[PDB]
Formats: sequence, structure tokens, C-alpha cells
Amino acid sequence: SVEIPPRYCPLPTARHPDETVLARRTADWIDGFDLELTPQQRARMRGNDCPGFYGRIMPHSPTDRLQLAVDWCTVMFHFDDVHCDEGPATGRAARFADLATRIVRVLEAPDARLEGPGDTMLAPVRDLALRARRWATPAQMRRCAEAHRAWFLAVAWELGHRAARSTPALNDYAHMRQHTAAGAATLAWAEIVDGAEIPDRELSSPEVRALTELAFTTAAFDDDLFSYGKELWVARAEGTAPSGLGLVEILRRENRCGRPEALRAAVCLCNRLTHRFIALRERVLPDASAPLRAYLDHLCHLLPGNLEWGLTADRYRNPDGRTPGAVTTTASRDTDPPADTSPPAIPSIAWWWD
Ligand SMILES: CC(C)=CCC/C(C)=C/CC/C(C)=C/CC/C(C)=C/COP(=O)(O)OP(=O)(O)O
Ligand SMILES: [Mg+2]
Ligand SMILES: [Mg+2]
Repeated sequence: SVEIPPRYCPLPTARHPDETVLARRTADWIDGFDLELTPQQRARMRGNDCPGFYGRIMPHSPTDRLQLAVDWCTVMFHFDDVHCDEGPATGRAARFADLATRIVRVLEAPDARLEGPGDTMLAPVRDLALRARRWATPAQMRRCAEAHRAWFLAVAWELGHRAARSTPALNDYAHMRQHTAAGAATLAWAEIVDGAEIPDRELSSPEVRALTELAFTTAAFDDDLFSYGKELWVARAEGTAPSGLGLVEILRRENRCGRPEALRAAVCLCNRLTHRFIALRERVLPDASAPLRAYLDHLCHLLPGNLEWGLTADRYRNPDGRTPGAVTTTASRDTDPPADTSPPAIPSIAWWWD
């Protein structure tokens, strides 16, 4: 049982009307390769509710194009559950770096034939890259590859902490978590689904970079909150301390406080990030191009949609897939903005408030 203190997110959420079609097709898609999925793994993929996640990001998008983003979520939720922090401990970091660079190369060069030493991941990734190239501009395809590099470099960072069972300092986690959560790689598909390139001049501008990092960090921190109970449910089944790779545990260790106080501090931070995102959005929207306005629309649906999906998906409530209701997370809504709109004392992210 986890009670999340009141979150400030005055943004509307909507679901895509074709979740069932998207679910049917993404299951049939992933079953078409050679991943040798067990019924347990197929059940857990259902619990991930990838159509509900990305459908909440792009609830007005055409179903056949949204399928591309949903299918990416399907295979990368699997990649995470099987190829991240798994396998023998000996040579684990080398194994990950090798697989990661093949995935990136296939996104750049779908016929690179980076072979199969018992490989399963690259065939679906190649299918995604080929499908994306039918719709994406070359710049959009570049953005996907680079966003995967940022995610994968962050995973190598995370795996170092997991192997040491160490807890990152808040200043380090605060800018890294957007990358370990694959925020940019997740959202890079959206402008391809939209079918229009966001101008580089806009995406690279400091105000849009701030908005991007604000949105992905908030969503990742919200994930730390709605996946916190699943973390405690894992630490209780393995009898170990909870992982330090989480905002709650980081604030607990950093403030020498108890779990309720840390949950409050984590939500307080999420609320200030959310308020800053909304405030900065208002200053950016007047001069935004139509593709940038669309991008900001997706980030605005991401924040409340991610929360709703995370609080209800069986991924965080029935973790192993055979324990209905093992974890229950509740959350409140704070209807008032944070009283403190100043930058937090976190130098690695303070420039979002510039
Ligand atoms: C930052 C993003 C946009 C939202 C929150 C992060 C998650 C929900 C995005 C899922 C999309 C895709 C599968 C991303 C790849 C990495 C993925 C495994 C992140 C999930 O967060 P973790 O903390 O690593 O795992 P748990 O949430 O299950 O604990
Ligand atoms: Mg995980
Ligand atoms: Mg998590």
C-alpha cells in the first residue's frame, strides 16, 4: 500500500478510442518474431497496457500511425524486463553496451545485419525502423537514433549504481532520470506519427529544451512515485533494501527522514516542475510553429496521462502477473499551485527556471 501526497497537474487527460485494436495488433506484431514469448510474458505485456500509455499521449492520432509508437513501447518494455539488469553478472556491462549499439545502428541502417547470437531484439527493431522510414524525415530518424543513445548511456550509468547497490546524489539523479526513463526516445515517435518535422531551430532553442526536460523529468519522477510500491514489493520478495535508483529513496537518504516525509518532498518537487512546465509553455506557445504546438500538446497530455496510466496499469499492481491487487497505489490531486515558484536548490536542473 502506497499513498502518494497530492499532485498538482491541472492538465486534462484523454484516452485513445482504439486501444483494443492497438492492443490486438501489437500483441500479434510482437508474436510474429522469434522472442518465444511464454504465457506469463504475454500476460505481463498486457499489464503494461502500451496502447493505454501512448494512446493517452496522442488521443487524437490516427490508429494505424499510432501503432508504430505502441509497437515500440511493446518491444522496449520487453527489452527492459529481459535485457536490462539481467543475465549473468559476469560481463553484464559489456553485454548491454554491445546490444545497445546494435539497436541504435539498426535504427540508422536497418539492413546492417548485426546478426543473431541468440538475438531476438533486432528483428522487431528493424521492423520499426523500416516502418518509421516510410513516414519520417531524415532529421526525425536521426532524432530517434540520438534519443536511443541518450537512453542507453543513461542505462549504463544506472547499471553501475545497481551493481554497487549505491544511491545517486540528488543533483546527479535530477538530470539523469529523464534519460534512464527514455523520455526523448519515447516521445521522438510523436512527430513522426503527426507527419511533420519539428524545426531544429525550435527543438534546440533553450526554452523548448527546458520544456522538454521539464516534461520528461516530471513524467519520470511520477513514474518513481507510482512504481514505488512495486519497488517495495520487490525488496520484500528478495529481502533486500529498496533500490537507491528512485527519487523517494534518494530524498530519504539525503534528508535522513522517514518514508512519509520523503514521499511528501518528492511530490513537492514534482509539483514545482509541473508548475514551471505550464508557466514556460504559456510563454512559448504564442510563437510556436504548428509542429511545435503539436509537440507541446503531446507533452501536456503526457503529464496527466502518464500518472493515470501508472496508477491503474497492472504493471504496478500485479507485478509478477499472478497476484491481483498485491500493490495498491492511491494519489490525491492538489488543486492549488505550489506556493514556491522559485528554482529548487538543484544546480543540474536550475537553468529550466532561467
Ligand atoms: C519519461 C516517460 C515519457 C514516462 C515515464 C517512463 C515510462 C513509463 C515510459 C515507458 C515507455 C518506454 C517503455 C520507455 C523505455 C524505458 C522504460 C522501461 C521506463 C520505465 O520506467 P522504469 O523505472 O525503468 O521501470 P518501472 O516503471 O516498471 O519501475
Ligand atoms: Mg523496470
Ligand atoms: Mg520506475
